[PDB]
Amino acid sequence: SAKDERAREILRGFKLNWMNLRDAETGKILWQGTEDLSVPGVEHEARVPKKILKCKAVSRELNFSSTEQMEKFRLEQKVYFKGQCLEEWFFEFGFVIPNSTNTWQSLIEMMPASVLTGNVIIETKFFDDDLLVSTSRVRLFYV
Ligand SMILES: O=S(=O)(c1ccc(S(=O)(=O)N(Cc2ccc(Cl)cc2)C2CCCC2)cc1)N(Cc1ccccc1)CC1CCNCC1
Repeated sequence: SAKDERAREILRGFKLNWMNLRDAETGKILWQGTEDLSVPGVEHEARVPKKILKCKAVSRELNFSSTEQMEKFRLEQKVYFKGQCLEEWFFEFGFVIPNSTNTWQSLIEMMPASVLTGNVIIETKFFDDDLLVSTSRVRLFYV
């Protein structure tokens, strides 16, 4: 199918270059990285500071490249605790220019760290509109 082939083309041309999280209130950097966590088929890992769990809101910046044009680039992210979905987040970037590099700022808005750590999976789905480009997993440790 044409839609399957396009999804792979977009996947093929897609790269996450760097990313970070800040406390929304203070603007202070909780975490940053250049590990491409979008990469499917691999269980990624990330160590975040436990104080992030007390933030009312977190500001995330992503920087990505795409060789392919996308009309409605967006993400669905699901927070699993021991295999149980606890929340779902939706973010929309919109139109992506072919061969562009883009910064995307999104705002994200309770068990203790010690219970959560190692038991939280973030499952991220990359879409162009209804077309599923990629599915990726990150296990979180809180330190
Ligand atoms: O601090 S969090 O653990 C968290 C922050 C940021 C992310 S993320 O989506 O921005 N990101 C996952 C991710 C981002 C982009 C991509 Cl492409 C792939 C994966 C990770 C976080 C650590 C490294 C990057 C996921 C989870 N936490 C998620 C959560 C919700 C309910 C119960 C437990 C945990 C964020 C909330 C923020 C508001 N205050 C309460 C916690």
